[PDB]
Amino acid sequence: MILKYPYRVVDTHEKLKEAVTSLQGARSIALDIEAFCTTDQAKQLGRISLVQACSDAKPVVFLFDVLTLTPDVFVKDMQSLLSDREIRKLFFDCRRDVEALSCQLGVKPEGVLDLQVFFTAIQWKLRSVNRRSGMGYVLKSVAGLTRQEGDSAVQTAMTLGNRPVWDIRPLPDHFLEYAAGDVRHILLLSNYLVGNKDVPVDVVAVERLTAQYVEHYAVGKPVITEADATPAEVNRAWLERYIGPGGGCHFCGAKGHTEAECFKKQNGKAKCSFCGEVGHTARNCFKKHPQLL
Ligand SMILES: [Zn+2]
Ligand SMILES: [Zn+2]
Repeated sequence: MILKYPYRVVDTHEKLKEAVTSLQGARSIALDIEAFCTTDQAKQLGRISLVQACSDAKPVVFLFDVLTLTPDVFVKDMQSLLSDREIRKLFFDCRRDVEALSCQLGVKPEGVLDLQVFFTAIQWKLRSVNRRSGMGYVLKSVAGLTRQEGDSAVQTAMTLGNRPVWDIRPLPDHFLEYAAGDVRHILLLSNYLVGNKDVPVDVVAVERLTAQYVEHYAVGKPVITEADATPAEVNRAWLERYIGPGGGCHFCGAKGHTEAECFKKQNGKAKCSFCGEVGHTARNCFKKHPQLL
């Protein structure tokens, strides 16, 4: 259902006020950004072009045209809901987005939850894995969904990065569709990760871990020293402090997998040489030895 939310372009002051009114009623708001491609293709996001929002208060994806509205008009109406710690702001890897909000818009969001960090926290608690996984892998592992990929032309342009890409006005439909996709996926993901008994990590602990990332990356200037040893992982000391010791396989003792994934466990089960069933040996097989039925 969330996957079918339509988008609405917010590029006037009137539309901005209506969107803010909707978002103020939410408990959670999924957030994302489209920025100008940079010729350097540097860590810091380029000029903010869109901010995207999808909340649990209304079936819609808001595409805020910051370029058109201007950051000053956008921030003035969005600042308080972004600073409102009672409204959860959901991100999938918030690091560069937070830095762009701080540097370009002058705002530090409060009440952030990073769902990519959430998935890694689970991988840490269960397997001592601190790797960050991409959106497609997380959607499949958590929700079972195969992510529809963005328009390949939009993706090619961004990978080339020899032009801004997102400066074009009006935006073509497949650019707007591309821009709306991830915040749908983020709100959908929060349904599986937040308020779920079967998730082996407290949401509050991932809120505290995420807050370390917001504090590190919202400092009003470009971040030089990264929080993580490589871009594709989560600081191990932060995981130990907020999530706890890393886990491992209860069956063989190794880190990196769980007992449900353990090859030694499955391969070590008795397998009947006579009928092939797992769980009993041929000596105990009723089919081979009817004198046992
Ligand atoms: Zn094992
Ligand atoms: Zn048998």
